[PDB]
Amino acid sequence: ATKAVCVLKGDGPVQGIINFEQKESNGPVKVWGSIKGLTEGLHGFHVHEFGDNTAGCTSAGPHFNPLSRKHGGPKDEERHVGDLGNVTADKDGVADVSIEDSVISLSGDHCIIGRTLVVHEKADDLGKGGNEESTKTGNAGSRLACGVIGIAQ
Amino acid sequence: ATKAVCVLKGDGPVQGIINFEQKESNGPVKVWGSIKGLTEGLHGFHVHEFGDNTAGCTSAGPHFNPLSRKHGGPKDEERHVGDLGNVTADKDGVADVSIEDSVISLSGDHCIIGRTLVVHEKADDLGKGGNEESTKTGNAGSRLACGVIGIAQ
Ligand SMILES: [Cu+2]
Ligand SMILES: [Cu+2]
Ligand SMILES: [Zn+2]
Ligand SMILES: [Zn+2]
Repeated sequence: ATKAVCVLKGDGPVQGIINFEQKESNGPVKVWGSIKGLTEGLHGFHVHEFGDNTAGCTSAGPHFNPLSRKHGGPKDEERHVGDLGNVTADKDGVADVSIEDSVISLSGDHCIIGRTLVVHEKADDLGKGGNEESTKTGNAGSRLACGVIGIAQ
Repeated sequence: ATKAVCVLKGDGPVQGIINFEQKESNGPVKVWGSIKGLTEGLHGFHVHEFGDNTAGCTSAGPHFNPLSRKHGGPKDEERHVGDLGNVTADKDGVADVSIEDSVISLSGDHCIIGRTLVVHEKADDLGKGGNEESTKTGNAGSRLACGVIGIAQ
C-alpha cells in the first residue's frame, strides 16, 4: 500500500491538501482532498516535472512528460503522465478532489513522488482548445499554488 | 546525473535552500546551500522518514532509518540513513552548508527524494550524549524549519 501527500501553498489565498494511495504496483492511484481560496469554476491540475520550489511554483518546470506525448486530459491516450485535468471550485471557492488515475504511479518510471502538484489560474482545455498552447499546457494560465509530493505514512 | 533540492521554511523566518547532487547511483551525494534566521551555533540536520508536512514539520515522523539502526553522526557506521549531523550558524544567523555523504542516496532503497529535510532547535550530539534520547534523536529538540526533498533539473 503506497501513500503520498502534497501540501499546496502559493503567494495568494489558494491552499490545499491532496492525498495519494496506490494499493498495487501498477494499479490505479486514488487522489483526494480539498483546495480552498479558488475562483468558482475549473482550475488546471497537473504534476510538473521538478520538485523544485526554489523560486516558487515556476521552478517546477513543465508538465511531467516522461513519454514525450502531447498535452491532454486524464481520459486521453495522448496525455502527459502529469495531466490530471481540472478540479472544480464552487461559489465558496472550495474544490473537493476525488480522482482515480492509472497513468500516474507512486513507484517506477511514472513515479510522481518528489515532483510538484500544481493548481492553475484557469481551466485546462484538455488539449481540445483552438490553439497550439492547448496541446502543451491546456491554457490553464498561472500557478496559484503548488507543493512537492512526499511519501506518506 | 541525479539532482534534488529542498526549500526549508519555518518561523523566524528560518529559511533555507539545500541542493543535492549525485553523479553516480553508487556514489556520494554532495549537499550544499544556505539557511538563514538561525541562532548562532549547532543545529541538528536530518532527513526524516515522511515527505508529509500536512500539520507542519511534526508530520515528517522520525529520522529516515530504513536499516533499523541507532542515531549517530554522519561519520559513524552506526547511524540512521537520515543522520547528516549539524549545520553551524554564524552570529548573522546564516549556516553555509557544504556536506558530502555516502549513506543517503537520490535513488534506490536509501533514496531521500520525497522525504523531509529538517533543521532543529539545538545541536545534535551525534548519539554520544549518553542518555536514551541521544541514540534516537541526538537531543536536537524542536523542528525549526523543513521541506520535502524534490527532484531537480
Ligand atoms: Cu500544471
Ligand atoms: Cu531531525
Ligand atoms: Zn500536460
Ligand atoms: Zn538519527
